[PDB]
Amino acid sequence: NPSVEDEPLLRENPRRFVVFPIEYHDIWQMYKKAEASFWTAEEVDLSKDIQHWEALKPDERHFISHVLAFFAASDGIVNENLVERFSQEVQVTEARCFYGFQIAMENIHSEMYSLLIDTYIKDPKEREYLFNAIETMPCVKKKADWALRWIGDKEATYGERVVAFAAVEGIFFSGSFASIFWLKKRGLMPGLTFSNELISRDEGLHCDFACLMFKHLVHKPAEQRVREIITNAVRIEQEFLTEALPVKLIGMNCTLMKQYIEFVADRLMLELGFNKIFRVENPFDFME
Amino acid sequence: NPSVEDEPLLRENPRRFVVFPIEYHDIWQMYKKAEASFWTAEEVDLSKDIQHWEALKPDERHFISHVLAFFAASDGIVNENLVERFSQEVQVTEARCFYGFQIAMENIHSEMYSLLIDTYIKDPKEREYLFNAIETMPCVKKKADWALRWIGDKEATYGERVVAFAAVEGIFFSGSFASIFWLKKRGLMPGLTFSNELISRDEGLHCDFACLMFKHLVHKPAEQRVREIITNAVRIEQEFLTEALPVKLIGMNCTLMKQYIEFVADRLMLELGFNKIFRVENPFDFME
Ligand SMILES: [Fe+3]
Ligand SMILES: [Fe+3]
Repeated sequence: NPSVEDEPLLRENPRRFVVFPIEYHDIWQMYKKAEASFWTAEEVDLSKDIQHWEALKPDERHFISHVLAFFAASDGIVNENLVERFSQEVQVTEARCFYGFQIAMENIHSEMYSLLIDTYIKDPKEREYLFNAIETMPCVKKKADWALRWIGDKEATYGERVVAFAAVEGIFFSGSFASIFWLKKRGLMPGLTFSNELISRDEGLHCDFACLMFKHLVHKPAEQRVREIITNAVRIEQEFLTEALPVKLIGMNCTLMKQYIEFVADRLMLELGFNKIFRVENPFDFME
Repeated sequence: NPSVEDEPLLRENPRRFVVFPIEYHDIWQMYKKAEASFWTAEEVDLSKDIQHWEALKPDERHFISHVLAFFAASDGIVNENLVERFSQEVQVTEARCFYGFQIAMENIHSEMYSLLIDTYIKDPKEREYLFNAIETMPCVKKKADWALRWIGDKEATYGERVVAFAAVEGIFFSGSFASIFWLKKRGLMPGLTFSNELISRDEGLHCDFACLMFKHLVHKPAEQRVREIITNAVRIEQEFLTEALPVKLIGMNCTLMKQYIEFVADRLMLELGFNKIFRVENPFDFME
């Protein structure tokens, strides 16, 4: 261990776990905002959607199917990290609440996606292929592997891993969410899009929380280190969206995608308290 | 480590964390029942209650105040254990869902109680005394200490600790819940009782889940070991309810209390698959 004695969030010292003397109001209120957005997979009517899945072009189906599987697996990764690391490391109560609520929510997202997949792909053969994306889908490896390094990185700091998970939930998902909102614009798959609105909003909040934790950190990574972790993730997201699973497939412009990722990165950088990196405008009218 | 390779729930092997191929339907459905009972402290109108607190005899207030504080602290203990042990140890997904939902719920119970306390005890001086029951209230030490041993008991098995936590949530809370339902019968403190109905129902479910996990265990403690852990807890509960914080205080018969604890213990024993221990009838008409 380092200088954890110096970190308020980490100093192995609440000597607490009695919840009402509320010390951190900014953290609390985030939990409250979480708690208030609760929802269940059950609240999403997937009943029309099979028709739509039907009236879709193949390319549109390959795309979607792959994204669903990419999200299915990623949520899994997110949760594991929270479970075995974040929620263990952080000592401040308010933060424990938020992370415990986030885990419950990841599980619900995991279920929603599973349902989408099961509802669209009647062929259990496929089903499996997709459930096992980490071991099947190369298009999801890098990303999965990048994120997995951080869980196993036992030499690095919380400040570093917090930034990384914020890149995972906010950068690794950005393109995909955006692609889904694209479909909505085009009037397709209501169930897929309606859920997407819920999920994306949860993830946003999960990103804001991470930036807040970052703020409560004393010893954080140097601004160069942060740029590099962000940058690395941006690149990886761009590649997935234009090469591995090109947005062309649902009629999107790969170039504007690439630029939105960057816009997304710069917003995060600002939330973390740094200058922007790329200085690009948001290209999607609808993502505003 | 033992023979974890042999335990389905523990064998460090889901090689999973992809949630939809559902293996354990009994576990799943418990999670679903949990998920469906969600509620927030906010849903409880504590608005009339100050009057009641008023129209109460002192003895009734001492009692209640102490119980609230005892519950406030215990919930804290429950959660810590889940957080740092149960949810880490158990590998089966369905179980991870249930435990992650349980933690979110403990946190909400922790908040409800805090609120009760804050709503009844205007004197922040007191407030504190109660928030710090573990270090102040001797009437809550033994119990707290008994439960804490299990979190730190690093030589004992999951089978043993699961039984113990089931004794904590089901035995250590039984009397108290019962005392609160007694007040309801007598028409007093609606807010305290209404919440109590919610909480008690959650705890019940948390007990049933533990019995289910016990069932999925291969290598469990010998029936004598289980009797002894249960027995130990029964005794301790009886003592708290008749000596430390006597139910006389709210006009209850200490003798019938003692017998209900035992009735409560035997029900748990049966749920765990063993014979009853005490063979007493349930003495409370209203707890039926
Ligand atoms: Fe998430
Ligand atoms: Fe509980």
